[PDB]
Amino acid sequence: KPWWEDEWEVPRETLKLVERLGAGQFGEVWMGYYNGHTKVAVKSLKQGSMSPDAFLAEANLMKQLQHQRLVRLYAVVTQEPIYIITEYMENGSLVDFLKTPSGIKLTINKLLDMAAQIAEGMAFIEERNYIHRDLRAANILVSDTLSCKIADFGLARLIEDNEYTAREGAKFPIKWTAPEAINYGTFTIKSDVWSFGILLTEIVTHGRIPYPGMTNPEVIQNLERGYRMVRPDNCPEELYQLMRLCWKERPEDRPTFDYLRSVLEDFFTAT
Ligand SMILES: CCc1cc(N2CCC[C@@H]2CO)n2nc(Nc3cc(OC)cc(OC)c3)c(C(N)=O)c2n1
Repeated sequence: KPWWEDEWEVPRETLKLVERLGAGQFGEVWMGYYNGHTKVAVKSLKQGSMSPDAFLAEANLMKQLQHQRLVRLYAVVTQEPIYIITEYMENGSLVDFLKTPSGIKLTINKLLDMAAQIAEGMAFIEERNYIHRDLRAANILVSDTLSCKIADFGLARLIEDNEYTAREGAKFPIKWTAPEAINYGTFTIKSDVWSFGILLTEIVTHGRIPYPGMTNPEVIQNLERGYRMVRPDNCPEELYQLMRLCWKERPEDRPTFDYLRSVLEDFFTAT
């Protein structure tokens, strides 16, 4: 649909950017207000830093992935500077929130709760034949009621034929990315499952960096030996054994997100 017909199109005049939350190579991230009252998040593109089409590709994908557990597209402004406007999450990044005073006092119960909400979200993505590719605590957002939602769909893809394959020079965070995506550039929902495993260690260690004290090459070397991440401090053995299912050698042996959700819910109501 052209912008004069796209229901997600708004006049720039509806938006007032109030506080800049982030600034990077490709633009900024602002807290704003839509029509005076509705708090939103505004992602702006820095002209020339990258292609508008590439920039807008994220919003188009979000128009297809709507669910309570995924950050919602609020609107676009398709003339320079391009704006993407999304649901505003009051507590920000999960990796950050876990490190605040409020985050620090969270019981293992509530942590398992949040882990179940993330999985519930990825389960929806799972059924829709999508993948995320960038699943990690940095890309989970928390609300003012302490709920969690998947975010940043820049790399998310639709899987018609059951596999998406990237290019040669394409590089990804080694600690969070499954071996098959690192080695062959092949991604599936099972690749996400592996990331979800890493993400679980982020949750239980209040946002600590995975594979404590190991360089990327040490991590690859260890994984190939059959080793997995060492038991994090204060990690329920049940959770650790769940992480391990996520880290199974063969993608098809790794559990579904629906299984992961239901298991995390038993864990949560049990404590
Ligand atoms: C659309 C993608 C994106 C990126 C992003 N970013 C980008 C940089 C920092 C934050 C995630 O690390 N934040 N930060 C947010 N909230 C936020 C950020 C804070 O950081 C100053 C502090 C907060 O609590 C006072 C809340 C939100 C959001 N959608 O509400 C957000 N969204």
